[PDB]
Amino acid sequence: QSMNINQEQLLMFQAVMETGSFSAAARKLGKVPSAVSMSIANLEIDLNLTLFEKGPTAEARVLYEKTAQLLIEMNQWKQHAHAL
Amino acid sequence: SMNINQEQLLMFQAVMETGSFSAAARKLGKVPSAVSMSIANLEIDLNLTLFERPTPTAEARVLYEKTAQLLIEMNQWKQHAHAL
Repeated sequence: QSMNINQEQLLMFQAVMETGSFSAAARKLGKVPSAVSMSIANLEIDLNLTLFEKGPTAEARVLYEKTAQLLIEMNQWKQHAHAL
Repeated sequence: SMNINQEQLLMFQAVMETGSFSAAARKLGKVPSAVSMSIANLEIDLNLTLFERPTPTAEARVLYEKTAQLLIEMNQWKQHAHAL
């Protein structure tokens, strides 16, 4: 299930973390809020982790820290792959 | 390059390392035609031919090298996720 997580989900997680809402994160990434919501929901299912609390940001969603290092490598991977 | 998934990369590495779609499928507990289609999807995403008939291209061998580096980080992230 954690196998299923794609780059797009992590990019949307990082934007919500940063901008504080699904609405702001959609604004930042040029996506629509439906997309961010659906993606985060799928990410929470894949990880089996609740990432955001209307009470909103999990204890466990400090996973944004570790996602930052992986996002570096994902973008570096893309560049090597495009230059083949 | 696209925002493509981890499963696809794990599948690519197993074909590189076992030399066949079915051995890769066997190793990962996946269906062989699922492995083949995932690899085909990656070839379209990268606009690269990765295998011939399955023998890697020169581009695939270099891609294996870049992918092993990203795989180090994907593993750390998943361990951190499974730990929460």
